[PDB]
Amino acid sequence: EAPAAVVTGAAKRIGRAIAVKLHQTGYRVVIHYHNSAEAAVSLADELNKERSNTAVVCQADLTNSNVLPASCEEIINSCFRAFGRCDVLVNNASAFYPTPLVQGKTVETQVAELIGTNAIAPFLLTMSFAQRQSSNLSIVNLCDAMVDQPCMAFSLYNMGKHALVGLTQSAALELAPYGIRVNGVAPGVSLLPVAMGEEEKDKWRRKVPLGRREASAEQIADAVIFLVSGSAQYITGSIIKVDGGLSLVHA
Amino acid sequence: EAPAAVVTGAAKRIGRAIAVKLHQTGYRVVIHYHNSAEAAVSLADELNKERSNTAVVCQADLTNSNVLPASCEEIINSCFRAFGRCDVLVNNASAFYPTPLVQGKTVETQVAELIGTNAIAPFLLTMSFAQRQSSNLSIVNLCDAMVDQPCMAFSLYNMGKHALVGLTQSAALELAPYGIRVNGVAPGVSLLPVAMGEEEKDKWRRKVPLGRREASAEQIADAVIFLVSGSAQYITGSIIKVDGGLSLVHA
Amino acid sequence: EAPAAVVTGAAKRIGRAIAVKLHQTGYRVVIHYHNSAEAAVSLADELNKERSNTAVVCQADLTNSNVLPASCEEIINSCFRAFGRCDVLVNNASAFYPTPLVGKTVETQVAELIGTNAIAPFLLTMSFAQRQKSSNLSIVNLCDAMVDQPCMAFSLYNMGKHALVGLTQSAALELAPYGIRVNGVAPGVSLLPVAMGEEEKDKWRRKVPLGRREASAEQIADAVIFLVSGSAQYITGSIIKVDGGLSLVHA
Amino acid sequence: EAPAAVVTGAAKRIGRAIAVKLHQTGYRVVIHYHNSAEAAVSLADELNKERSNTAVVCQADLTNSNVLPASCEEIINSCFRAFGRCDVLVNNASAFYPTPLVGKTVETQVAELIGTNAIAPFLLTMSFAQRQSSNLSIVNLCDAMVDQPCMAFSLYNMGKHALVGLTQSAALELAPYGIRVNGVAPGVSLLPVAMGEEEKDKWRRKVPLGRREASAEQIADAVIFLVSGSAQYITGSIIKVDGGLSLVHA
Ligand SMILES: NC(=O)c1ccc[n+]([C@@H]2O[C@H](COP(=O)([O-])OP(=O)(O)OC[C@H]3O[C@@H](n4cnc5c(N)ncnc54)[C@H](OP(=O)(O)O)[C@@H]3O)[C@@H](O)[C@H]2O)c1
Ligand SMILES: NC(=O)c1ccc[n+]([C@@H]2O[C@H](COP(=O)([O-])OP(=O)(O)OC[C@H]3O[C@@H](n4cnc5c(N)ncnc54)[C@H](OP(=O)(O)O)[C@@H]3O)[C@@H](O)[C@H]2O)c1
Ligand SMILES: NC(=O)c1ccc[n+]([C@@H]2O[C@H](COP(=O)([O-])OP(=O)(O)OC[C@H]3O[C@@H](n4cnc5c(N)ncnc54)[C@H](OP(=O)(O)O)[C@@H]3O)[C@@H](O)[C@H]2O)c1
Ligand SMILES: NC(=O)c1ccc[n+]([C@@H]2O[C@H](COP(=O)([O-])OP(=O)(O)OC[C@H]3O[C@@H](n4cnc5c(N)ncnc54)[C@H](OP(=O)(O)O)[C@@H]3O)[C@@H](O)[C@H]2O)c1
Ligand SMILES: Nc1nc(N)c2c(-c3ccc(F)cc3)cnc-2[nH]1
Ligand SMILES: Nc1nc(N)c2c(-c3ccc(F)cc3)cnc-2[nH]1
Ligand SMILES: Nc1nc(N)c2c(-c3ccc(F)cc3)cnc-2[nH]1
Ligand SMILES: Nc1nc(N)c2c(-c3ccc(F)cc3)cnc-2[nH]1
Repeated sequence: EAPAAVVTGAAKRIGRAIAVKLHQTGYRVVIHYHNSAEAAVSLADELNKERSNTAVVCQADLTNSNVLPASCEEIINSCFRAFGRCDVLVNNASAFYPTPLVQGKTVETQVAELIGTNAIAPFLLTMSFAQRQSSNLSIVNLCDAMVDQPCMAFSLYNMGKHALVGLTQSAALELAPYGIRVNGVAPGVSLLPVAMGEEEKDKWRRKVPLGRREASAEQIADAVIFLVSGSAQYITGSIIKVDGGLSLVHA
Repeated sequence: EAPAAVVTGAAKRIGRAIAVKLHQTGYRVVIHYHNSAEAAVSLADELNKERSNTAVVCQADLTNSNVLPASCEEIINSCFRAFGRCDVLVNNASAFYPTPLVQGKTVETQVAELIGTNAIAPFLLTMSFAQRQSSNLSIVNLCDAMVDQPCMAFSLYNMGKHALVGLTQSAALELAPYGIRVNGVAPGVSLLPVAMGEEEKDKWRRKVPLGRREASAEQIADAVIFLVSGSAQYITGSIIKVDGGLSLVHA
Repeated sequence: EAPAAVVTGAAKRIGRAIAVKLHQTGYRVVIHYHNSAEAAVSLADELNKERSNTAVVCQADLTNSNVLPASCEEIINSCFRAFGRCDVLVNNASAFYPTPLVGKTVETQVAELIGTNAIAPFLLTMSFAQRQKSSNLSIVNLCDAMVDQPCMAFSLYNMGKHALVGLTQSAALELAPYGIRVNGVAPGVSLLPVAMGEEEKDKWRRKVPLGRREASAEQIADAVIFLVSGSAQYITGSIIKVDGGLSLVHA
Repeated sequence: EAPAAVVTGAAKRIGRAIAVKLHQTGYRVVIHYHNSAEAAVSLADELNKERSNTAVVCQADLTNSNVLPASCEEIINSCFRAFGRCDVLVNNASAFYPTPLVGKTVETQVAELIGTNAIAPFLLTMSFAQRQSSNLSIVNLCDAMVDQPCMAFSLYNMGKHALVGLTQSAALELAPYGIRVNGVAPGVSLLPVAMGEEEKDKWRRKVPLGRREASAEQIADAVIFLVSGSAQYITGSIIKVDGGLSLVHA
C-alpha cells in the first residue's frame, strides 16, 4: 500500500506545501490544524479529488498542558485509524511572536504556546510515533536557520527552536536502532507573515544573497521530501539549511 | 557597597563552589535551594562567619508551573531585600535524569522539572533581574559541553540545555543596551552523581583527554568568576567549555 | 544541450560514484585523476558506452605548488573544451594520512594535505566562476562530519577540511550574485580504506547508530545529486551530514 | 624562576597588548615581529626597563614556504636561548586583505594568508611541543565572525577556519603532555590604520554591547585568563570577545 504521513500545521503556507508534495510523491496524509479548519478541509478535499481516500484532517491544540501527551498520541492514532500505518512525521506547527524580556497573554501562556508548539509537542509526537511502530520511517522537524542570530525580543521562540535542534539530535541517536531517522529543515526567510507590509517584507528580502528573495514554500518542501526519500537513507541527525545564504551574512 | 549575586541551586556541589568563590571575591550572595535547606544554611553560616551579613538563603521550587514567575521574582527580590542591589545572576539549578522516548513521574511532570529548571526558570529570573535594574552587571548560565553529543535517553534534559544556550544568546543580544552581559559555562564531566557506581565514574573519567579525571567544582567556578569579572567586560553571548577536551573525542 | 560536471579524484570509490550518478542524471563528466589512470579510463569507457562522447579524463596533481593555479585552470578549461560549458564542480579529491605533532618532509605534507583538501578547491572555484561571468550552476565540496571530533594525529588533514568549510561559506556568499550555489556533503564513515583489516573496519562500523555500517559511496553520491538538482535551488552555504548519526555519539 | 612566553606579531596593536599583559603577570616574553622592527625594539626596551632581562625580539616572515618550519623552530629556539624555557605560545600574527574569487600573485596570497593564519601556528605548535608545577599552554587568535565572513576574504577565512581545526586537533593530541590549547576570537577590535570615520562608525554601531570596538587590552584579558591557573581544565575552547557582534543577523 502507499505510505502515510502526518504533517502538523498543514492547512496553509509551508505545512500545506509539504503535505501537497508528500501527496504528489504517493503518500497518504494527515492534515493537522488548530484554528484553520476551512483551509484544512479545503486542502483535504483537493487531495482526495486527486486520489480518493488519501487525506484526512485532525484538529489539535499543541500548546503545552497536562493533556498535550494525549493530544499528540491521538494525532498519531488518527494516521493509523485512517491508513493503517504511519511512516513519516513532519513537525511543522509553530507559534511565533515576540516575548520581550523588559517591558494579552500571561507569561506562562506564552511559555506553554511557544515552547509547547516548537518543542514539547514535537517530543511527544516523536514518542508516540516511535511507540506505535521495506520500511522507510523518518521524522523531519522544521527548525530555523537563524537560531544563532536571533530576532530581537524573541527569546521564548528562539529557546523553542534550540530545544527542537536538541530533540532532532537526541531522537536521531535514540531511534536509530529502530530504523527511524530524525532530521531537520531550517528555513531562513521563507513566506513572510501575512500581517507584514510589503515595505518590511522587501527589507528582509534584500538581506538574502541568493536572489534577494524569500524561499517559496515549495523550496522548503523540496528539502523535506529529500530527507524522507530513499536518497537520504543514511542521513539522520542532520539539519539542512534552506536559507539562500542568509545565515552567512554579517551585521 | 560590595556587589551582590544570586546563585541558584547553591547548597551543594558546583553551585556551592560558585557561591563560595564569589563570596571570596567580595560578593554578598543569595544561596538558593529547593530541598537542601540544612546545607544552604550551613553554607550561609560559614560565609557569614568570614564576613558578617554577606550571605542569605532563599527557598524555591523552579519546576515550571503557574507560580514559577512569582517564585523567580521573589528570588531576585530577596537579593534586593538583603543587599539593596543585584549585580550577578548565576543559573545553576538543574534537574537531570533520563526520559526515554520508547518504553512514577508523569511525562508532563518530567517536562515541567527538566525544562523548568534548565530553561524556563533561567528565562524568568533573567526577566526579573533585568526589570529591576560604574556597574558590572552580568548573568552566567550553567550549560553542558556535551549538548551536541548527548547522553542516550536524556532528550528532555538535552532540550532544556539547548533552550538555555538559546536564552544565553537571545538575552545577550536584548540586554546589551542595558550593559547587562549574558554568558555561559559548559562543564563536561565534573562532579559525578552521588548515586553513580564508582566503576561507572571511572569509565567517564578515562574519557577525558586532559588528565583522565573530572573537573572539580572549583574549576567550573573559576570560569564563572572570570565571566563576572572586570576582565570580561566586552564578553557577552559566549559560552566557555570547561571540559578537559571531552567534547573533542570521537566515538 | 546536456549540462557538464567536473569531479576531482573520480577514478575510484566516492568520486567514481558521484561521476556515475551525475552521468545517470544526464550530465557529461570530466573525470579528474592523479595516479589512477587505468581506473579513470575504464570509467570513461564504461560511460561513453552508455552515451557516446559524454566522458573525458583529466590528469593533475592537486598538491599545492607554483603550478597549482595553472593546473586548476586547465581542469576547468578541459570541461569547456570537451563540452562547451561547465555547470557543476565537485571537489572530492583528498590526501589523507597522519601528521603527528610530536619519508615526506613536513612542508610536503602541508602542500599535499592543505593543497588537495583546501587550496585546489579554492583555485578550482575561482576558475569555475571566472569562466561563467535555465542554468543551474553549483559547486559541492566533500567535507567531513567528524571535523569537530577529529582523528588523533590528523591535524593537517583536519585543518584542510576546516578550511574547506570556510571556503564553502565564503564562496556561497560571494558567488550568490552570479547564481552559483556552493554547498558541501560531509561523510562520517563511508568506504573504509581498501587495505584496512575487517576487524579494524568493524571497530568503526560498530560506532554508527544507524545500522552499524559505513555509508556506501552511492549514499554519499545521492546527497551530491540532491544539492546539484532543481530541488536545491535555494540552498547555498549548507553542508549536509551523511553520517548515520556518528557525529552525535559521545566518547 | 619566571615562566616565558612567545607572542607572534607582538610589535603593535593586539599582540603588543598581549605581550605587555603577560609581562605584567610575571612572564618573560619573546616579541616576534616581521616588518615592525622599530616598534618591536621599542617595546622590548620598555619591558626590560621595568624588569631587566625579561624581553627579547625575534624577526621572522611567517609566509608559507619550504623554510617556514625552520623559521618557526627558530622562534621557539629563541625563547629557550634567552630564557631556558617556553611555557606559553600565543599565535597572533596574521595577514588580512581581500582575495576576490572573480599586485601579488594568487600563490603569494595563498602563502601569506594561509601561512600566517594557519601553517605557522601549526609549525610553531609542533616546535613548542617537541621542545617540552608547569602550566604549559597555547592560545590562538581566531575570529568571532568566521561563520559570517567578510565579502571577498575567502583565503583569510579559510586560514582562520583552519586555525580552529588546529586548536581542536592540538588540544586533543597534546592533552596527554599537559599542554592546553585554546583560542580567543575577537569580533571588531582595533580598526585598520586605513579606514575613515564613516566606515569605522559603521562597524562600531553594529556592536550590541556599547556600540564600540574592543580595546586591545580587552582581547589580552581573555588570553591572560586562558594561560592562568584558573583555566587548568580548559582545553580546546575558543572564547569570543566580541560584544555580541556575531549574534546580530543581517
Ligand atoms: N516562514 C518562515 O520564513 C520561516 C522561517 C524560519 C522557520 N520557519 C519554520 O517553518 C515552519 C512553517 O513556517 P510557517 O511560516 O509556514 O508557519 P506559520 O504559518 O507561522 O504556522 C504554521 C501553523 O502552525 C500552527 N500553530 C500555531 N500555533 C499552534 C498551536 N498552539 N497548536 C497547534 N498548531 C499551531 C497553525 O495552525 P492553524 O493555522 O491551523 O491555527 C499555523 O498554520 C515553522 O516551524 C516555522 O517556525 C518558517
Ligand atoms: N556535574 C557535572 O558533571 C555537570 C556536567 C554538565 C553540566 N553540568 C551543569 O552544571 C550545573 C551544576 O551541576 P551539578 O551536578 O552541581 O548539579 P546538581 O547537583 O544535579 O543540581 C544542583 C542543584 O539543582 C537544584 N535543583 C534540582 N531540581 C530543582 C528544582 N526542581 N527546583 C529548584 N532547584 C532544583 C538542587 O537543589 P537542592 O539540592 O536544594 O534541591 C540541586 O542541588 C547544572 O546546571 C548542570 O546541568 C554539570
Ligand atoms: N571514505 C570516508 O569514509 C570519508 C570520510 C570522511 C570524509 N570523506 C571525504 O570524501 C571524499 C572522498 O572520500 P574517499 O575515501 O573516496 O577518498 P580517497 O579514496 O581517500 O581519495 C580520493 C582520490 O583523491 C585523489 N587524490 C589524492 N591525493 C591527490 C593529489 N595530490 N592530487 C590529486 N588528487 C589526489 C586520489 O586520486 P588517484 O587515485 O587518481 O591518485 C584518490 O583516488 C574525500 O574528500 C574525503 O576526505 C571520506
Ligand atoms: N583587529 C580586529 O578587529 C580583529 C578581528 C578579528 C580577529 N582578529 C585577530 O586578532 C589578531 C591580532 O589582530 P590585529 O588587528 O592586532 O592584527 P594586525 O595588526 O592585522 O596584524 C598583527 C601582526 O601580524 C604580523 N604579520 C602580518 N603578516 C605577517 C607575516 N607574513 N609574517 C609575520 N608576521 C606577520 C604583522 O607584523 P609586523 O607589523 O611586525 O610586520 C602585524 O603587526 C589577529 O590574529 C587577527 O586575525 C583581529
Ligand atoms: N512559525 C513561524 N512563522 C514565521 N513567520 C516565522 C519566521 C519569520 C522569518 C522572517 C520574518 F521576517 C518573519 C518571520 C521565522 N520563524 C517563524 N516561525
Ligand atoms: N544537573 C546536572 N547534574 C549532573 N550530575 C549532570 C551531568 C553529568 C555529567 C556526567 C556524568 F557521568 C553524570 C552526570 C551532566 N549534566 C548534569 N546536570
Ligand atoms: N580522503 C579521505 N580518505 C579517507 N579514507 C578518509 C576517512 C576515513 C574515515 C574512517 C576511517 F576508518 C578511515 C578513513 C576520513 N576522511 C577521509 N578522507
Ligand atoms: N590580522 C587581522 N587584522 C584585522 N584588522 C582584522 C579584522 C578586522 C575586523 C574589523 C574591521 F572593520 C577590519 C578588520 C578582522 N580580522 C582581522 N585580522
